[PDB]
Amino acid sequence: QDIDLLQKHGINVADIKKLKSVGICTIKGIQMTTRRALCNVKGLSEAKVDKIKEAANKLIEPGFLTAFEYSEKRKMVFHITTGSQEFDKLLGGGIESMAITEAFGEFRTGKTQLSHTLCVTAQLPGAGGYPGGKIIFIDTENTFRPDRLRDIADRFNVDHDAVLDNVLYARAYTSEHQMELLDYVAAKFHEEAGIFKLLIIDSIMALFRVDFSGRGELAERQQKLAQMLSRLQKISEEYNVAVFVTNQMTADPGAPKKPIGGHILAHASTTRISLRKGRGELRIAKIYDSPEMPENEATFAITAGGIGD
Amino acid sequence: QDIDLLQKHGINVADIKKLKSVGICTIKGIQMTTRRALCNVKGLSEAKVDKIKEAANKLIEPGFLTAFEYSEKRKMVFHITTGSQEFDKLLGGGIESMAITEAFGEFRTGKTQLSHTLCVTAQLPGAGGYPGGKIIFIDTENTFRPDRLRDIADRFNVDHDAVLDNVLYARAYTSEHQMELLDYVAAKFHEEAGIFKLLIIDSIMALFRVDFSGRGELAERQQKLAQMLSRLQKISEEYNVAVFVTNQMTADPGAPKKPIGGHILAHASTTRISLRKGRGELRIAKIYDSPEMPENEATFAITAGGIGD
Amino acid sequence: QDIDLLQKHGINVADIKKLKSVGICTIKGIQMTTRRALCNVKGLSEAKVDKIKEAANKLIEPGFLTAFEYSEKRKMVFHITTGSQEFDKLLGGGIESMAITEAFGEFRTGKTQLSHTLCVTAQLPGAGGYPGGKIIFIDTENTFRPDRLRDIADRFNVDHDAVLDNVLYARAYTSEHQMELLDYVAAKFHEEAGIFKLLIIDSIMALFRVDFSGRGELAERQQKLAQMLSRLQKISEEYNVAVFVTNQMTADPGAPKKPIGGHILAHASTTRISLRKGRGELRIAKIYDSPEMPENEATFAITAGGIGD
DNA sequence: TTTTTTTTT
DNA sequence: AAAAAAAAA
Ligand SMILES: Nc1ncnc2c1ncn2[C@@H]1O[C@H](COP(=O)(O)OP(=O)(O)NP(=O)(O)O)[C@@H](O)[C@H]1O
Ligand SMILES: Nc1ncnc2c1ncn2[C@@H]1O[C@H](COP(=O)(O)OP(=O)(O)NP(=O)(O)O)[C@@H](O)[C@H]1O
Ligand SMILES: Nc1ncnc2c1ncn2[C@@H]1O[C@H](COP(=O)(O)OP(=O)(O)NP(=O)(O)O)[C@@H](O)[C@H]1O
Ligand SMILES: [Ca+2]
Ligand SMILES: [Ca+2]
Ligand SMILES: [Ca+2]
Repeated sequence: QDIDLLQKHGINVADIKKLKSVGICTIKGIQMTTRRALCNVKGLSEAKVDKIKEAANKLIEPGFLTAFEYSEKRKMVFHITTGSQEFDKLLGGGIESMAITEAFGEFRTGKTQLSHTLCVTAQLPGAGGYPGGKIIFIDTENTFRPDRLRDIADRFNVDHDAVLDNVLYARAYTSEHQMELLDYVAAKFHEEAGIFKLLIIDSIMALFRVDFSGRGELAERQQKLAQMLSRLQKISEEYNVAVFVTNQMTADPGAPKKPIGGHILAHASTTRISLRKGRGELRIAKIYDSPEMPENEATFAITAGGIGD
Repeated sequence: QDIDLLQKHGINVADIKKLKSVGICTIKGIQMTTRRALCNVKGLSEAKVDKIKEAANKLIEPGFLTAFEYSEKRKMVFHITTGSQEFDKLLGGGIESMAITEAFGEFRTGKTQLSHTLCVTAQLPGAGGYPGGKIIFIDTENTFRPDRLRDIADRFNVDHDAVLDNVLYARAYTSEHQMELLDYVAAKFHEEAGIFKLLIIDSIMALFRVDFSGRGELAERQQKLAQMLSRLQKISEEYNVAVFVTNQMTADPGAPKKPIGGHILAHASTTRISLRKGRGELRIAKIYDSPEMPENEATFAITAGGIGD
Repeated sequence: QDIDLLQKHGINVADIKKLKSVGICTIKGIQMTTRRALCNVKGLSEAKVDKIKEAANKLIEPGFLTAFEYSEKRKMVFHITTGSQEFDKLLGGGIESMAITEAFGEFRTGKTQLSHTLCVTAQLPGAGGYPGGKIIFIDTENTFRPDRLRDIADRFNVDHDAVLDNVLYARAYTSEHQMELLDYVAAKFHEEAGIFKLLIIDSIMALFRVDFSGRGELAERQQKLAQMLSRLQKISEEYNVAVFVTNQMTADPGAPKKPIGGHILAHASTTRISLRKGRGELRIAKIYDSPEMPENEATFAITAGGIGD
């Protein structure tokens, strides 16, 4: 899986450790970089980069899979449950495995309570043979109270010390620190192959809407957000992990609410779960922009223990 | 149809297998390449390429067809239906057969639901004697859930295993991998003559808007998109297949929405179908830039089963 | 903690006093500024700012803390009590230490009486080993009667002259004077390290709702309020101090009351305490938007001596 | 050719 | 039941 199949196929050793300096560590990682962004890396020409692409092209089929073959090749995908069976039948078993899942709400709709539940119920063996693994959590506002994890872990009856161990944690401080933090994500997914299951970014747009002005720096903002969302799509298919992201809302005095991000974020997201408030601690959850499931509604219970019924 | 009529017309055998190395496999394929791009191929001079163009020019008429002759010669064209009779009377029978058809929407307007329907209703014998054939699908975002094909195939009452067999599938990963994937398309159209009917690119501009910067690399981007769209126009007339492409949108703070691509994509496209959202699961479809049909509107129903009424 | 670790790591002396001119005085302060807002400062290029970010990156771990490590690293946080044990069991021990706490009421609900109590009960050694320290108070309406502090200090039996000494005071006059007053806050937190515990802004939105018009200058107002609230989040984690803010209310003729600020203020606030009036001098306090504590209610007594039972 | 922001009473 | 303004690559 890692880059040593090219040594027996016409590539010497003096560039394998030079390609590993930028972040490329997988054979499919060479399939995902352009030939123009392999020259501006630190010390390679145009004459010797052509013989790397023909070296990698013999290892994977450059052909056309039949749709019957892709049906079995779409059995890598797991479905990570939420904590309530009314929210998983809505989503269709849980969260997808090679995709980006969005969720947005007003202000008290339970976004990080949905995030804090997933830090517990992804370490548990669910349906379909999903084994469970460790969890990357990139917090961005402040909200990673870890004693709330010890409050949800008791209703699933798991040990306290062995549920606070599989959650790796790192806080971003600005918009570019959120982008340079994805390099250590791709390394930790790669050096320990097969024991990571999801990646949670607590809010993508909580730092872009503050580090940029209004109409002046709008075009640089969406051209920097698109470079980040495409990198997350490649990470979620390199190592087959789920991605769950949340974002906030804004008003509309031109005509009520709508999520921020624009058309860049709405297109690059696979599923979007709207969230609003009901009576007491019930919450209503709709479905926006799903490839498979239709638009229905469900109900929550944000109790001590995350999401319930 | 293939290149062996030149052997009896002054061309030896030592270049026929040398022209087949680049991709030229048809007599009309020599009519579509320049005399300047036949020298930079791998091993031919200027003195021996002149005697190939005079060898091919005696086989097809270098004259002027009367418009009465071209009327019968425009009876190769079929029309592939959508799934609703309100959307085919708008388009004028369905999708054109020697052309490029575009469709763009906001984010939930049902673009890949329109694409997933065409993977089923092109294997069915429709009106005008259209027999039905296999389907090339080039996905670019992630969205080729094949179990949705088993959900539309039941409302047309066809067998499940014989509808998952005629869909060949390949995913592009970068912008140049999307261009080098068209070589295997032209070979698979050629080696099995007459059993392919359409080609679907899921999004052209979902990879160009991310692999290029703003005003810096704008001119290289549109000069690489124009090389791809012209290649698709030649493929759609070599083997007489339909081309259906989709693309996304952007805002306009200078003055609402407009499709990306610029003037290169709007000129090289034959028909453009705008798509917006109505109440519930109704959608409204307009017509932009059609050579034949006027500007009208229709209505959809994106149910389990693709497009309905 | 201050910026002298870079002198032994490839940074000369000619920019350390030039970075101190804008406000950057801590090693983590370089972790919180962008690379784009380090060029427009007064005299630095793009070629010499790259070697500052690599100089600071070796000092702190650019890695991933385990959640067991972050549990001990969340023991910096203290909890500043209010004055009644019914309001601290509701909040969960008191006010948070790395967060922004909001409180809103109708007009007589006791917002500045809640603020005037905190100027006294933060100089007292409470539970959990909280030592007590000095207090920054940014008043914005007019309401900092200091003889009310001598009325609450007697029920805690502390000396009068040594409770009027630890309260530094400054009044803002317009919206931008409220923003330029935070520069002297960050300097006074830095030059006397470890003897400041909270920062009180008396009202954020008492000056934004008057210096701006209706729908005309709405977008500039929320784009200037978001620049201020993010700066307060960084201050509250640079030096580990609490932030307590209050704001007012408005009606709703479209359909009763709701707090001003919009979705910018509701998202950037960590905890919100609603306040209403009961019979006599009892007041009722609810909880809006808390990461840890559920929605319950309590009771007050605004007597001579601040908040009681 | 590119790119959406923001509730008041 | 009514009210709009914002630009740089
Ligand atoms: N232990 C708990 N038991 C019950 N409800 C709780 C508990 N902790 C928090 N809540 C509720 O959960 C809600 C807060 O959810 P939260 O995860 O903060 O959503 P949020 O949208 O991220 N808030 P914000 O990030 O500011 O927009 C509030 O209604 C709290 O009252
Ligand atoms: N089985 C189904 N029944 C009914 N509606 C469905 C079904 N599956 C998906 N939908 C709806 O179809 C819409 C999604 O259409 P889609 O094909 O994703 O358009 P799209 O523009 O390609 N989305 P995107 O590519 O991100 O822009 C959503 O409104 C879904 O709720
Ligand atoms: N010495 C005192 N003893 C008891 N109650 C007092 C005393 N001084 C003031 N109050 C009460 O405190 C209340 C005013 O508290 P205050 O914190 O000023 O509310 P407020 O919300 O700030 N008013 P405003 O700023 O205009 O919204 C009134 O009900 C007064 O009667
Ligand atoms: Ca939150
Ligand atoms: Ca799609
Ligand atoms: Ca007051």
